[PDB]
Amino acid sequence: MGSSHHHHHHSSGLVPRGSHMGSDLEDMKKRLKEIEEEAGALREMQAKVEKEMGAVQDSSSTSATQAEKEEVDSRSIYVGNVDYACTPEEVQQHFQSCGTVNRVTILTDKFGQPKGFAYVEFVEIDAVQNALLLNETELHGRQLKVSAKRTNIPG
Repeated sequence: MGSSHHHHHHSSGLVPRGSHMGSDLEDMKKRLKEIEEEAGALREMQAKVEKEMGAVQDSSSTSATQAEKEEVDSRSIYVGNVDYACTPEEVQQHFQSCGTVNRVTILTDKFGQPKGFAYVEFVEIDAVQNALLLNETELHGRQLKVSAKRTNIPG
């Protein structure tokens, strides 16, 4: 109730963001930082947003791994039953034919399960949509299982 009569709003077709980036963090002992770091404190540099907004590809790039990641982690696919002699590159570039890949993590099983377990993620939904649709068929001469990695709570 409340609404009078639902209508229709034609959506505009945007262009895909074909880009691959991301900084990796290595866990180790902290050192004496001599250089400045990206720490926003009480400073009148808030007006610098006009320039920083255009440098978000370098400066506010880590913000994507926190905010945009919420889309990327839910726009990924899980690859199981992979070839024991498979490589991450051949996997991510193979599925790239259906959807672009921004990041991919592979893990070698040593419990007796098929190694090559990996998952690719991207920002564009259209990319993963084609991936989850057409993926598992033949990889390295083996057949794997690909499922949508739609991470979320059980509700």
